[PDB]
Amino acid sequence: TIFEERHLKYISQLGKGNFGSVELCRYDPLGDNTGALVAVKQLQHSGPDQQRDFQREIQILKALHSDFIVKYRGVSYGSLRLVMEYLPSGCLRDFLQRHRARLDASRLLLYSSQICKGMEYLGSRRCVHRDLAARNILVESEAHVKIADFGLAKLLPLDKDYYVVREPGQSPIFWYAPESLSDNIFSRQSDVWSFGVVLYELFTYCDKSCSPSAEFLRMMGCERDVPALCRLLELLEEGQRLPAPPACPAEVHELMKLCWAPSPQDRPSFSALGPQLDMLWSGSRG
Ligand SMILES: O=C1CCN(c2ncc(C(F)(F)F)c(C3=C(c4c[nH]c5ccccc45)C(=O)NC3=O)n2)CC1
Repeated sequence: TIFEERHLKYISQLGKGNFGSVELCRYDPLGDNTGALVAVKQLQHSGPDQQRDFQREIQILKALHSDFIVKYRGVSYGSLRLVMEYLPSGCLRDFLQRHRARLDASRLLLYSSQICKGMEYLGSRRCVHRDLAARNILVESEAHVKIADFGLAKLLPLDKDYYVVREPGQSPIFWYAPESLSDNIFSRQSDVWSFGVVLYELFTYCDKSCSPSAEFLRMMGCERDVPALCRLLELLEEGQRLPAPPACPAEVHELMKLCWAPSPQDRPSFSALGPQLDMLWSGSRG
């Protein structure tokens, strides 16, 4: 499923960040502005090692088939461009901030359940996302979200249930499991930890003032003579966690705290979380 680079007409820039250079394009082979809109990712000034990692990302997405994972469309020029379905409602983070006044707990629990199903499917494929965050969730419609941004995703080794990542660059440390922060260990259970942070983001409607980073930076205290990563590990080791968001049901906060168990094996699986989020979405008494 090769897309000709001359048929991809540039419309606008969706964004530029760690997730690459993403452009909204029209795939117009007839050349009449009739074609479908697509999201096109490229790595700008990308060396042969970065391009090899990109080819790997493309192959993960190509083999993924879920209604709760953004749909792979194709590749362009084998420099290399990844072609994805375009979701015009944007990221979940911005949608929650904008429609907060009319999104209730049941609607937040519906998104949580969909993310959890997508993550259960990802785990059955032995793939670790490594960057679950509201920013990396796309809105398909009012009642449908999809997991996006597979730039950090890894396929687990055939004989191991964890992946050790030795790569340069900055990490979103305030979304990361303690074993990821301390020893660069990633797994389906470190994805469960980040899912607990996604739950916290949903129930704060992604309010920037009480974001995971703003909360943890406040918890550290007034003293800043210790590097943040060392202070964050100390906080987590002594049992400090993000607080219960205002108006967050007590049972949703109980699921967050379980996702944030210090031991990866003590964290619930996406399989076990899903039916519990569905039950909470129903509004039924437990
Ligand atoms: O803010 C973010 C940044 C992380 N994120 C994301 N990262 C990468 C892609 C890519 F594969 F297209 F490159 C897409 C993606 C869009 C995007 C839709 N809106 C944006 C805005 C910015 C960047 C990418 C997209 C899409 O429609 N289909 C996709 O796969 N999304 C969710 C939005």
